[PDB]
Amino acid sequence: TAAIPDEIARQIVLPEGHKDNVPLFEAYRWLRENQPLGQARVEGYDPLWLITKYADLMEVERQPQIFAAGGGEDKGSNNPILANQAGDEFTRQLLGGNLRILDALPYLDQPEHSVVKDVAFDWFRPANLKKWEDRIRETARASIDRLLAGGPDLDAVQEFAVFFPLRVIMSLFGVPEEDEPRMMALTQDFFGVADPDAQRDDIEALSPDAAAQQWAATIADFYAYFDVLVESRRAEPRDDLATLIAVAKDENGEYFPKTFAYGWFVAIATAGHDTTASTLAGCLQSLAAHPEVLDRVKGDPDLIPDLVNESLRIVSPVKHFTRVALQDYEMRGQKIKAGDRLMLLFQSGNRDAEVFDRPDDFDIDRRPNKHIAFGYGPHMCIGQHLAKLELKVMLQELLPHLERVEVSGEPKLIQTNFVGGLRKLPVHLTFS
Ligand code: HEM
Ligand SMILES: Cc1ccccc1Cl
Repeated sequence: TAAIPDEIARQIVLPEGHKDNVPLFEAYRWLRENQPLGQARVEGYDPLWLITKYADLMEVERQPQIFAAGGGEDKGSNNPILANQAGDEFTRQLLGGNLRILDALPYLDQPEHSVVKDVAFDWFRPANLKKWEDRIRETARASIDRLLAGGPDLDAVQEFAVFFPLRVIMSLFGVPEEDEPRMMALTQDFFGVADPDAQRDDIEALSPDAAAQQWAATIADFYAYFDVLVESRRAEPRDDLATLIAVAKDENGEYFPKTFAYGWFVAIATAGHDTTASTLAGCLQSLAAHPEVLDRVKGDPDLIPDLVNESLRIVSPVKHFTRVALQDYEMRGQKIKAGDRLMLLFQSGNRDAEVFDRPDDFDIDRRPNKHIAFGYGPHMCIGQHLAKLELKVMLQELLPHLERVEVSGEPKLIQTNFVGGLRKLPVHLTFS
């Protein structure tokens, strides 16, 4: 019944707690082994049930009528992305009493979530993505040509891994190549709200609500950009994902409000590339630690999907979403009360020893690989099949050209409790 001990709680709740994976994952592990379902009571944050166990992540996510993302009928009464209390108070001042700062899927509950998700559900299905595979492969090959041309010493993140997923999504989305640097800069602002090296110049960086001010400022910039794109595609439809979303109409034949398109566009323009980049960079880091794995996958390219799945499990770049209990609920001998918030720790679920043998080992021979890196339930990642296709295609084209990866300098992670992973991975590559 006791609260989680303060230093374990802070390690997971505070963005600074995620600056180094070793103490973070040790805190995950301490909870899974000693307090698998406890409440973190960190100063400046609401109390949070920390959902650390794989089974409990599934139990919560499969019950959206009990555990809401946005607050149920009181729309925007829960922030699905953990802000501090001061930040949620900033947002309630900005919006007028609620936290629904985007109309994007994470903020929605059923049935609204189901209606909006159905706009793009079919586009994202694996069979409907096959038509993009050749364009993806041409983009991978061009990115690899530049890697070979630039020589063996580089930052595998900022000088390689970031560009391929961004070009893929912007090409499919319909954003011109000259706008990629702007989308990359706003993505860094968006996922860097609490990172000391990613602060915007137009917000008070040291204010208690700084991250929330940066989140809002970045969204306003994305809205200004996407307003032009929505109007453009409504006026002149094209065969791109921007058009599918911009022209979408509800069951009465009326356009969805423009903010619904902007929500899709923010998600596609940020998570649509950043997570794939993180997973690719994490894969390279693991191939440096496990050179026998690189040798094996060059020997059998049919192992590439297994390598992708184990990179997703280990990297798990999307760290959490929050839920709120709409009624009292008992789980794992604990009494969650109506109104209590939950933090879904996907990275911890992915290390649960009840599910994965030697969960901290990089083992591509987990078959099936039961990872929960894409979450679960009706909110399960819509982009999962595009991410797995892009990572497969890039590795099929890249690994033949790599004999060895060496990490030659200190890796750096984005300091976030939300969408993280590497921002820097200095390497020495040996080309074949
Ligand atoms: C390695 C790549 C990725 C990982 C690990 C990842 C992971 C996740 C996770 C854990 C969630 C939350 C699921 C939940 O609430 O249960 C999520 C949601 C989502 N992701 Fe992905 N993601 C990846 C790539 C992508 C891509 C490529 C796109 C789009 C092109 C995308 C779009 C979304 C959207 C729109 C949501 C919100 C879904 C909803 O709330 O219904 N993701 N992702
Ligand atoms: C903002 C965001 C982050 C991760 C996955 C999806 C979305 Cl929409």
